[PDB]
Amino acid sequence: KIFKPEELRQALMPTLEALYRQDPESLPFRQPVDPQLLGIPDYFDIVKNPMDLSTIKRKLDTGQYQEPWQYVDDVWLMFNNAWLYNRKTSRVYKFCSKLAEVFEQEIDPVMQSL
Ligand SMILES: CNC(=O)N1CCc2c(c(N3CCCc4cc(-c5cnn(C)c5)c(C(F)F)cc43)nn2C2CCOCC2)C1
Repeated sequence: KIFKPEELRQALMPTLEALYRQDPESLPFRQPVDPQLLGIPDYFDIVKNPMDLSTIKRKLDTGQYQEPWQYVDDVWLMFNNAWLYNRKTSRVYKFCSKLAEVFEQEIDPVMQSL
């Protein structure tokens, strides 16, 4: 079972676009967290493997995923980083839970199709 890069891009990119369409919830996820710019210099002490929407998009566009689960792993790494770093009462944390709900809804029919 081998997946062509364009097969993964066509199937999976719409699920990433579904996340981008969430406003305001996708806004903290669209670019790599910049700890110095944001004034949160502890970020990289807590989050060892950053991930965000732009990076996943680039990996999809440049054929970095060989299997659907590798893309799913990156989306979930993004979510887990956000729940790990941010407090449960914070915007980023609540927004992460919304994106996880949206992603779950969108990814399962795509997985059934792949
Ligand atoms: C997954 N992202 C993640 O873990 N981050 C770490 C914490 C963080 C992020 C942002 N950014 C990044 C830039 C864009 C952005 C936009 C919004 C936003 C939401 N709606 N609108 C209209 C704008 C929000 C907001 F949700 F907090 C946060 C952020 N700030 N911080 C805090 C906010 C309190 O000060 C200290 C820094 C990312």
